[PDB]
Amino acid sequence: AFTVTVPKDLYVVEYGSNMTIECKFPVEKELDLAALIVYWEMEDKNIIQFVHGEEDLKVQHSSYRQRARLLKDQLSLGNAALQITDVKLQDAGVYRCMISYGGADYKRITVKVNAPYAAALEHHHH
Repeated sequence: AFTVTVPKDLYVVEYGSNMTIECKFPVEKELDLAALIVYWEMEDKNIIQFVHGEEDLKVQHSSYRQRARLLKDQLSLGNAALQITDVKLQDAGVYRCMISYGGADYKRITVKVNAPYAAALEHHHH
């Protein structure tokens, strides 16, 4: 059966840094992009929906606009690599990578974001 795996489940990053998080999936021979969906989400926010070789932006959460990307060159290696730049505290939480490719599976990744008080206040909402 088709299984997605996460070699590294937990990421600890500093506020304002960039991070790349990864889920791995089986590629038998050559990757067929027509048969692949990669859907990243975190805590009920859509990050990436990548369908038939194209990122669909229609329901991407506005917090990731021009800040999250799928690293497409990694896909042929069976690597779904999500890069998020300028990490904020709202980027801390549980990510899910939902991958469809002759099968479907997901895994959870936990991200922790360290920040000093002044930075935590920057996007502290009421």
